[PDB]
Amino acid sequence: TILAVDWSHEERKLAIFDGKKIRKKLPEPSSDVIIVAENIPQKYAAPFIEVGAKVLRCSTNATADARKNNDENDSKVIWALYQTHPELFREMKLEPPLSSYYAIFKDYQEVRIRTGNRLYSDRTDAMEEFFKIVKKGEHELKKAVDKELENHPVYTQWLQHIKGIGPVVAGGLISLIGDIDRFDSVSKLWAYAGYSVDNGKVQKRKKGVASNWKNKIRTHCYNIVDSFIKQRTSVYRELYDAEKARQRPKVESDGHAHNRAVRKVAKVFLQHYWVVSRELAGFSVSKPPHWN
Amino acid sequence: TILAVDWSHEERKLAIFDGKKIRKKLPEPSSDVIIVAENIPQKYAAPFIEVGAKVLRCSTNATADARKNNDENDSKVIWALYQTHPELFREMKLEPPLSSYYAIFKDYQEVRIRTGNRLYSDRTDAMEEFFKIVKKGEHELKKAVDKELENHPVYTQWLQHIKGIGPVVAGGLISLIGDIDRFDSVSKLWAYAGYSVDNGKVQKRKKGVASNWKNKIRTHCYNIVDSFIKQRTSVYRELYDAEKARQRPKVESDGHAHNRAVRKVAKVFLQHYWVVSRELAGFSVSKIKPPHWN
RNA sequence: AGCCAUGCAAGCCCUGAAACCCAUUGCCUUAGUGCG
DNA sequence: AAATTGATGATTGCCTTAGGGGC
DNA sequence: TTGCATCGAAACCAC
DNA sequence: GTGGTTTCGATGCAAGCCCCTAA
DNA sequence: GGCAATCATCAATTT
Ligand SMILES: [Mg+2]
Ligand SMILES: [Mg+2]
Ligand SMILES: [Mg+2]
Ligand SMILES: [Mg+2]
Repeated sequence: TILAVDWSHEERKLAIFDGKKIRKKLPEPSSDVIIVAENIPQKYAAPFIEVGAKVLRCSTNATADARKNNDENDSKVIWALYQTHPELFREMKLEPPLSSYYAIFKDYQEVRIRTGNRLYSDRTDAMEEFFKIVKKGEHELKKAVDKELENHPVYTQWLQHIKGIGPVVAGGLISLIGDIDRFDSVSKLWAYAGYSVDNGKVQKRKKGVASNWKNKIRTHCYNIVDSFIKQRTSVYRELYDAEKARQRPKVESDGHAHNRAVRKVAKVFLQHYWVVSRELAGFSVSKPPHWN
Repeated sequence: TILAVDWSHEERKLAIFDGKKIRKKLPEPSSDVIIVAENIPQKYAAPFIEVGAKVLRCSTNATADARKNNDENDSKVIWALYQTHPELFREMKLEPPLSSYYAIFKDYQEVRIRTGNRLYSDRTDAMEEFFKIVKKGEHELKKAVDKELENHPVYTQWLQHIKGIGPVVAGGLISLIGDIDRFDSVSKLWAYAGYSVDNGKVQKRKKGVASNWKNKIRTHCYNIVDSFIKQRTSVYRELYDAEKARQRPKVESDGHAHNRAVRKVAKVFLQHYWVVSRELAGFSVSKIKPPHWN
């Protein structure tokens, strides 16, 4: 039994299509059902995953990009795209609780940075006590991430031992990438992260064009590489020096060779994160420093 | 003694042109010195304001738009702009403490909205405890704004009596506009606020074109009129209904007539705010009479 | 008096061969001046 | 006299793109 | 796909 | 038995652009 | 016109 859902929070908007008729509300969960949606939240879908009722999702751009060629008709388009382009739809899986702690950590940190910048701009005690409370929340949730990482083998067995990696690098890298059966090649992970290349051209933001990578992992990798640089970490600092020397003959100012070296190291680190996680979880393979 | 300063926070970047040579640092404050700058912070200008040293500032776009016709040379360009078009330069004045409380209030409110929206998207004990702390801060600063408004004649003598006006509406309107002596006509305030009309076209944001109005006062005015609409406030609700009815024959949907009526009411309210603030401060009058003002 | 269409923010999503090809962001403050 | 919290040294440059659309 | 922008009045609460 | 704090009702609509640049 | 992105090391502080 396939059902296509045009999701919403407001029950007036919701619609479901069985391929023949339209329904206004969802059933009780059962593993006879496969659900397909254009990005339904885990808030609504977790009851189904919790009983083995599969949920498949596709990008919020998939229908808009089919339309280059009422709302309730869009449930029919979602159903039609599941029939015509079943390669797009990917299985939603229930998250680990680390991803929640890391989310709340970054939700506190942006409030902390936001508050620090105002303390730079002019000084008042109200924001200084707030800054202290927000710093405590950020600290306690870093300690929560630190605690939860004990349940994450790729940290305790590997990322813990790399000099210049600690709880926040690993908390972000884990939760932003997630289950490593989602990426059947290293290049799928680079493409998802924003490190792929077409004809020698990088992925850049461009107004009026939807992006197709999770840019937060490329922003995160920037800080992982920044740490490798400042700590002079093992294999990875050597690779930075080697590339930064190799590339400066080819580019017009030092900062371009720097950005190219950073990109090179971030890509090779993601290759190693892939390799180690695939070997840990028992997925197919196709050097990291500490891993043997 | 005129000095043109290309201001900065880091003293390595600071540059001043005295009309003959480039200097790296400012002199001791004296009313003999007139400073001209492109948006210098109050942090750096306040020592001069307290000693009567006039500080004149111009829009950060004035030089960029003049160039349409070393890096330290910009200190000279400011000097050149002050010499050729001194009308672009306006006297900076030390802000009232109300503006600080309102700024901190809006900083807390935006953190509250941000946190409540996260609570809507996901529920966690961490953010609920935080949401309660942030709400407390917003509440205490609302009381701080409310308390500071006692020192503002335009509040206690006029805006306080209008149904639908309280401490946040009035605090925002006062601090966003600042001194009303900056606008010699109601049309100047409409232009600065974003309500002016050119050959029948309104001011709209536009990629690649620097705006020339303080859009935050137009966003605030939207809430002032929204308050009048929900409360059915006297003169202003009548004006809203009358204009929305007069305009609906000329537009294709109810929402467009609504936006035109809202704009009309906002402009009339700003005209009354201008008039009352001018009379309270003792400035010249010009030109519906305000409701509670006599 | 006519002419006349305020924004801010949150959540989530994204899928090039392991050479070579190869330029991450998120914020903060402040400014802005129609006609008779 | 150990666990927790604080401080601050580690390096690295200085374009444009201002910047994703969508649910 | 969402929630927010404010005040005025009725009710609840503590001391 | 008052001063202060909480909850909630009022009213209006479903474009169009997301759409400021500068110090 | 500004800041932040985090980890490692040495030390100070409370308990
Ligand atoms: Mg939909
Ligand atoms: Mg978040
Ligand atoms: Mg400058
Ligand atoms: Mg602010």
